Amino acid sequence: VETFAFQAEIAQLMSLIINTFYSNKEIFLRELISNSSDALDKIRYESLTDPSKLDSGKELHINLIPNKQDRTLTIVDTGIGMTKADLINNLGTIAKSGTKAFMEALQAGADISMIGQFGVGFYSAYLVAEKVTVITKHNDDEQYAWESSAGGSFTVRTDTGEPMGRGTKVILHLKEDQTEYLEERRIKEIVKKHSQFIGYPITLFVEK
Ligand SMILES: Cc1c2c(n3c1CCCN1CCC[C@@H]1CNc1cc-3ccc1C(N)=O)CC(C)(C)CC2=O
Repeated sequence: VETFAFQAEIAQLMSLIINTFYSNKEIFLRELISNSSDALDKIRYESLTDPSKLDSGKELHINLIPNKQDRTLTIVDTGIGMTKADLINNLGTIAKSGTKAFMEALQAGADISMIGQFGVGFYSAYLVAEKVTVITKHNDDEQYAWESSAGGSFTVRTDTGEPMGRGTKVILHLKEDQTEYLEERRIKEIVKKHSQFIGYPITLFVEK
């Protein structure tokens, strides 16, 4: 297990998201689904030039999996996935610029719900989650687990769990007062409202 410090700007962003009073938390799901959609777009495009990139799985979809016992909501996709370099360095480097712009926009009166316009919507996960675990598998790399409960650091390790083939799993360990997002009716409501035109099948798993 390797432990890393967040870019200073990203740490600041995470603290803002965790500490700011903002009741419209439901937008987190839209942002994560958007991330998945983008990842699916990417593997789909790449497969047009190199069909073998789908040897790791041809189905392009998104699964939403609530678990009341573990108090987790999991967003699963069969998108392009992320390499170790993506997880440790490269996405954070990109996120640095977006974070700065977002935090400046907020100071100018922008709304937290606009986070996606700045390319850092992933971090909206911390509106509802005390810990986020990201399991990911890219064609060119091994299966990794990224994890952070904020506080300025994150970890990355090779994943021992069951193989995914290709794609990403975002596991939200929900805050105690955010369990409404484990309810079928609530998730359906949010998907219908914010994600009705996503171009991939979204399957909401039922509990038990
Ligand atoms: C930015 C950013 C970040 C993450 N994703 C994106 C967003 C930017 C990177 N994204 C654009 C299209 C495909 C790539 C990789 N795919 C994903 C990226 C993100 C989230 C989900 C997925 C996912 N579900 O595949 C996650 C993490 C690296 C842990 C932290 C972070 O800064």
